[PDB]
Amino acid sequence: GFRKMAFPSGKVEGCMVQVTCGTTTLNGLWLDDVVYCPRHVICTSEDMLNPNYEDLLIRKSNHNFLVQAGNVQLRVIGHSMQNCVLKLKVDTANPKTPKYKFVRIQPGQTFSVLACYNGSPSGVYQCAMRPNFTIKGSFLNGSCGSVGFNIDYDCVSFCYMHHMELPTGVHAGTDLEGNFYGPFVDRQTAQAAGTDTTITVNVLAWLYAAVINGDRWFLNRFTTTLNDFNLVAMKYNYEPLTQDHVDILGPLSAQTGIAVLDMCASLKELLQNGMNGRTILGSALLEDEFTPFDVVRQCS
Amino acid sequence: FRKMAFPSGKVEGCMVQVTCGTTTLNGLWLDDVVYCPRHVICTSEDMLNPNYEDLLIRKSNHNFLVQAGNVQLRVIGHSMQNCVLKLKVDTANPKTPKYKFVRIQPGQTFSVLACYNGSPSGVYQCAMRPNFTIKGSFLNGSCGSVGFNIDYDCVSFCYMHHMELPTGVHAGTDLEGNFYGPFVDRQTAQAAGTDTTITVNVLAWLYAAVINGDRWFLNRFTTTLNDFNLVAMKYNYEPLTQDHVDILGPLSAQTGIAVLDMCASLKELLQNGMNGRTILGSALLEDEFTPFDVVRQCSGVTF
Ligand code: NA
Repeated sequence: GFRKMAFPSGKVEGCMVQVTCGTTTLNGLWLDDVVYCPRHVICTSEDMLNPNYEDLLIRKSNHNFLVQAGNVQLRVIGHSMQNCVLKLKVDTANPKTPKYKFVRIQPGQTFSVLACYNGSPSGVYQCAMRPNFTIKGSFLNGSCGSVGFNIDYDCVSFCYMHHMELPTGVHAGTDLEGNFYGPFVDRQTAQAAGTDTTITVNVLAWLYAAVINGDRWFLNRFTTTLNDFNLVAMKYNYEPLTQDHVDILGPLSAQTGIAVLDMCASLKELLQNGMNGRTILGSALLEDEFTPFDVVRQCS
Repeated sequence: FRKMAFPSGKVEGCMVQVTCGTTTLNGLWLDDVVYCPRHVICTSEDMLNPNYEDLLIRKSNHNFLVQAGNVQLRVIGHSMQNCVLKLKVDTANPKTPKYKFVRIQPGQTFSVLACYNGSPSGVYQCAMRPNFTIKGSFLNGSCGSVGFNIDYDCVSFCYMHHMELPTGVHAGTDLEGNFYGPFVDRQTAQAAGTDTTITVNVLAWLYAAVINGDRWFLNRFTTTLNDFNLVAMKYNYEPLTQDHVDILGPLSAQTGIAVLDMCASLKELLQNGMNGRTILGSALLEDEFTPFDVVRQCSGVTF
């Protein structure tokens, strides 16, 4: 079988806390003796329209920040800002701190989101960083400071902190150094993303998952050149496929015996003819939020 | 809308491995008991019609290797309850959450924590089908992985994984070892019976669409529950129970759309199709979101 699968969330749940400043409460990430959270926790409703964050932060002291782990208050003994993230030094180390790294992910890469409200984990689901640097998440009021991550052995790579919901209902946020993905800004203004494009390497990985799970109606005897495929892909607002991508699809190509450029010819026909009201792995649409690695991990 | 799993940490802290010989599968460690599939005691040559009572007689506490990672928990008692083995161990799990064992109905959803050799790999949501199978993602080594729901820090365990059917769907038991469906734990010929669409979940999804302003499918008509159920069965939809009508109450109150008026709306969609038009940007009616899942996702619920 083959489903969207998230990483087990326990190593991240043990790091979630609530951060309050005035009547603004959101989530923070507690690693060793530091709590990371969105810097807009320091804003009022009047502030959030056009915030001068360096000005707003200098008017704050440690005691303006209430950090709660379960129902235990941690004392803030220092604060700094790094881009759009606030770093609250607390007088207590988190013993549940996992091995971790901060990473900045690339468009097309996937991660798990632990959606949290008032410092309490609510749900876990798998996202991709879209080519326009938005994520198609599920986040409500209070979700800010929720994080996205990957787990490799025992090591959590944090790649996303949640900040914003655009008017189209997609989501924007930062890496854990506080830099936005995409052209977004942490002000209360309606922001549009760039045109979005489909993650071609991922669609191919999902078609290979489909073959592996016995869904083959879309295959054909034909091949294409990489350049000819890319011309059609670009026509349909799909990202270019690189030789690096062809290489990354190698294991799935080997497993199924279907050469990457033969699978490219199948996708070209799907784009040109459509699916004719047929489905692939239950989907009426071509799915582009599984990476090659996600398909191998799940299909071993 | 997304399939969202429950946070898995409270279950991660209960997963162990159970080995007989070179057969390793997952177990659930709650207080001083480990629960696992009873076929951990089988040999390959004897899985066509194993005599579990006579395979278990020949086993003693010292034939079971229970490990939390590489740490052995000594077995001090064993018993079989239906298709589950219960191994009493000499250590109470300090990570035991508040829990219950529940037997779910078809249509109910739950999170699966897929594990291999006691080590959690991934978490996903899924629905018990009306034919008592789940469309899981399970590889060899996943047996003993569990399914659960969380309500206010209480973990309700509802599924333990046992077997893959010929069509690639999965079957298992509750935590009392009773199979969902007509399945048996022997490597024999078993096929799941034809599946149907989970009507109560389609109606929850239509309510979700109305909550989000997508309401072109609402009509001037109503139906009786009996007339609806007879029509639904002609389209391979499950009939509604009184419990289904009751669990749609909150969404009916929120939208102001009576359950039997939504039924009359769905009946028109079944008779006429959607005609190009989508609902929540899907041409397909979704049947794996429960009324709870629609509320859970539209509201702030934490655990
Ligand atoms: Na229909």
